[PDB]
Parts: sequence; structure tokens; C-alpha cells
Amino acid sequence: HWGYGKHNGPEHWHKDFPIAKGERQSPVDIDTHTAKYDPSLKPLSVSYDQATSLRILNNGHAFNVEFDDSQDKAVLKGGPLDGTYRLIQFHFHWGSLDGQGSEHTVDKKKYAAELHLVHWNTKYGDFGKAVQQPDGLAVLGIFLKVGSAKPGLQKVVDVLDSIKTKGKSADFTNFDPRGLLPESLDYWTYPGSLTTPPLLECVTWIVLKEPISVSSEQVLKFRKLNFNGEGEPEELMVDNWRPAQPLKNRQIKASFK
Ligand SMILES: NS(=O)(=O)c1ccc(-c2ncc(CCl)[se]2)cc1
Ligand SMILES: [Zn+2]
Repeated sequence: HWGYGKHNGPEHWHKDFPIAKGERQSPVDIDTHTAKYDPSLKPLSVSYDQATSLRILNNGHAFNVEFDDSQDKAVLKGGPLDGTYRLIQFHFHWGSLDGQGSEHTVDKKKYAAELHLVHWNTKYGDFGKAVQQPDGLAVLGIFLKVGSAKPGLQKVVDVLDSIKTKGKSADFTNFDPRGLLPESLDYWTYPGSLTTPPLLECVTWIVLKEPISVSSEQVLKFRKLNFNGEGEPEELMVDNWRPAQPLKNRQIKASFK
């Protein structure tokens, strides 16, 4: 029953999930002038050569591209992280209009969309145990702006017709998430949360500075998805983003000068 409408959207979530008003909630605004360069941050390691995508699912809130995480095949390491974090899924948040859609903001600027590559810390054995720990997850966040098409996204865009409604899934093998990465791995990092219920405070956020460009046609196809199930009243899957939350007692660190 939580969602993104007038009666069940982000300002209501605290009633079922009181941690919504917690001390390390996400997303946040990234104030680029107050983030401090941290020369001790190690370089980020994104090792996606052996990634094994399996399936694409409309879960009623976003679409997830799911990966085989039963072995160390697509891993994130380095940066602010200790140990090895395994890719489980990616998804996006987007707007009804190009002027909004991202969850994180940069000096209050909203991008058209935001990609989340979700990874779990292998020392906790599985995703469900990992989300109960303060260092359980690492989410790589990448902003999308509208301009030139992203060739590596098109395979995703073109399957969306087959998962229009909530609960639909489709086979989605051999998708290479390297084709969704900008050139630079310069990032900001801070401790935060899942940005949807249950809003668990288990995430090391790593948000890349360089956006990727996608075409207006690509993002228009995201906006034809539905929040509803098949044979229910059509409600377009748009504006599935949580707004910026208070920073509280946290510092955002930059990997670059
Ligand atoms: N937007 S986000 O990257 O912070 C993010 C990632 C993962 C989840 C969940 N995965 C399984 C869940 C219980 Cl079915 Se909730 C929720 C939110
Ligand atoms: Zn997300």
C-alpha cells in the first residue's frame, strides 16, 4: 500500500516505517561546495565482465534487472568499501517530465532519472541478512540527463513492452551493465538508506559525478510503464522518486578535487 501517489507517497511512509524520519535516510542533496575531498579514498573497482543477468521484473514501483549473485561474478570493491559486494539488481527512478526524476540532487539540481546498481556485502552471506547491517549494501548511483541516446540502454528499453504491468517478468539474459557506465568513476559517498520501504539504514551510497546521456525517446519509454497490475485502472509509472532527506549528522566525501 505504500507508493508514490497523493495518499500513499513519501510523506506518508513514516506511519508504516518510522525509520523514515531516522538519522541516516536517503536520498540527500549533494552540496558540491561542502563535500570534502578525501585523499584516503581508494579507487573504485567495478568488475562486471562476468556479470550474468537473468530476468527483468516490474514490481509495481520500478523495474529490476536481476543478476545471478550465487557466485562472485559482478562485484564492486574499493572506494570507501571494505570487502566485496556482489551485484544483485539494477533499477531506475524517473520523472513525468525531464526536469525531475532523480532521487539524489546536486546543488538542488534534479536530473531526469537515476540508475541504482545494488550490491550486497558478501561477508553476510545473502541480501536478506545484509540489509540488517549498517554496512550491508553498496548502491552505485548514476544520474541520467536527456540528450544523446545511450546505446547500451536500448536492450532494456525494448523489453519494457513485455513487462508493462505490476508482477510481469521476462527473461533477460546476457545484458552487460558496463554499457550503462559513464567514462569517469569520480564519486561522492555517504552513509544512508534504502530509498523505498523498508528504508533500512544499511547502504553505503556511491554516487557518480558524471551523468550518462539518454535520449528523449528512451526515457519516454520508461514513462509508458504502469504501477498497476494488468486489468486494473492504468496509472503511469512516473515520478517514482523519493525527495531529498535531511542530512543530519553526516558528511559527504568526494573522491576527486
Ligand atoms: N532505491 S534503493 O537502491 O535504495 C533500493 C534497493 C533495494 C530495495 C529492496 N530490495 C528488496 C526489498 C524487500 Cl522485498 Se527492498 C529497495 C531500495
Ligand atoms: Zn533505487
